Amino acid sequence: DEIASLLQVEHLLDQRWRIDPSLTRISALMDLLGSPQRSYPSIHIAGTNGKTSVARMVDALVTALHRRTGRTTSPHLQSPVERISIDGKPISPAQYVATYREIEPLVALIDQQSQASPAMSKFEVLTAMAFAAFADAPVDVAVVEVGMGGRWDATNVINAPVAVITPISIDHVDYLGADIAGIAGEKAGIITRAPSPDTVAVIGRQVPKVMEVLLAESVRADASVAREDSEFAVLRRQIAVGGQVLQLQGLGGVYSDIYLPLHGEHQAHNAVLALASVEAFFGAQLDGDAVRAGFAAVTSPGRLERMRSAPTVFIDAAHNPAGASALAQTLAHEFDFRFLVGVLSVLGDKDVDGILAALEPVFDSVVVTHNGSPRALDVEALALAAGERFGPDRVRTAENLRDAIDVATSLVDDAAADPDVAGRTGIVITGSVVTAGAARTLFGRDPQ
Ligand SMILES: Nc1ncnc2c1ncn2[C@@H]1O[C@H](COP(=O)(O)OP(=O)(O)O)[C@@H](O)[C@H]1O
Ligand SMILES: [Co+2]
Ligand SMILES: [Co+2]
Ligand SMILES: [Co+2]
Ligand SMILES: [Co+2]
Ligand SMILES: [Mg+2]
Repeated sequence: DEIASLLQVEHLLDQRWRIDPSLTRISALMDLLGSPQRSYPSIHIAGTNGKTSVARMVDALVTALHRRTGRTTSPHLQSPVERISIDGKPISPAQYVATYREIEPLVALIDQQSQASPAMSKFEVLTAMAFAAFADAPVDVAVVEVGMGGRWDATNVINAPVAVITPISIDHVDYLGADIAGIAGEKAGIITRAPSPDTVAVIGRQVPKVMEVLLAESVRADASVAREDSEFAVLRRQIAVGGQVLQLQGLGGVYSDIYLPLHGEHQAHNAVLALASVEAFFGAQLDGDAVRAGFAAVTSPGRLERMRSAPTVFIDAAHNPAGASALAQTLAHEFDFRFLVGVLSVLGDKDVDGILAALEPVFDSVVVTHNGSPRALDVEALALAAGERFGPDRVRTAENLRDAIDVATSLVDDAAADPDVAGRTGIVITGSVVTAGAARTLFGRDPQ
């Protein structure tokens, strides 16, 4: 019945689905709520890739330093409870429902005042729920991931003392040409002038035109800036059983023998970015044992996460060229597979061709399918896209994800039976958050 109540809430929220760049609705709602989102400090995270992983690393580090955290991330993989976490764990379905019920009369009032002056969007309501729940807990620090962009995102009502910008590239596609400067500018909108110490902008690796824009906006916000490879850096990294071992230069010095239980060079970069952000937040050197303990406790469900071995099955949320490239490089560099089959479903607003082109060098073949989202590309369209990069001989189709996994499985069994192929095989389920999340539920894992 807890689960059932949660389903009732989601059914309503899903009926909501216009933009409000002035942040009028969510600002009004926060006023009615008593401005809960101003009653704790936040670390605020924007960018194209690594936002969620960095958010979870920040949470882990702040928790290892023994402050009580709240964390809001998006999208969710399996259950919307994942979007609001306290003390490093999703809240329960009962708490999620109680949070919605407690703000609902004020949400209804904004919905009505708005339509008498558009309803509030589902993201606006989720964001208000996270902020209310953080004040209900209460937390010492909130870690807040942008839903989309930054400047006009519903989370952008917090004036965060630390703003973090992870690597920026293309993800959502409106045009063939890219306004990388306009893209950078929107995300920079979370770097705000402090009322207090000046805001700190902590910036991961960027292309030059992006960096220029971010530095300009940091100047407009009076923000201090820390940049990867100038103020902090990954110094050394070794692959290790279960992940990797790092030596990081943070803002307060060198931290050594950091074991991070996640695969991928990109996760090393997300780690040092998270470290510099937590250092900035506390004014850092941080206790090195607490930094080692926080990193060791990091999870990032659905980011190159292994569901089993013999055969190995990975799930990965990659849904843009930069992420599919990080995934392909990790599979090639940190493992020794003799045969890999991809199981793929991708949403229609992504750079599908860029995703396939990054994965073609590592997937011996691919099974394309539909992950159940209304926004997913249909199987026939994805099959043709795949065919253009893989050749039709390396492409198969399946009506749904469970079928697609069964197809991949028989391909990997055949490879295993093929003396000059794999007589060290794996299946990689990717292409979307929804694809990764649905697969995670098929493999029976609880939301994290
Ligand atoms: N720094 C990074 N660079 C490139 N790809 C990344 C990075 N961090 C994560 N990824 C890839 O992007 C996917 C989504 O990662 P996540 O940490 O959820 O980012 P976001 O919250 O920005 O969407 C991951 O599965 C992984 O493939
Ligand atoms: Co995310
Ligand atoms: Co669009
Ligand atoms: Co010690
Ligand atoms: Co053979
Ligand atoms: Mg994305």
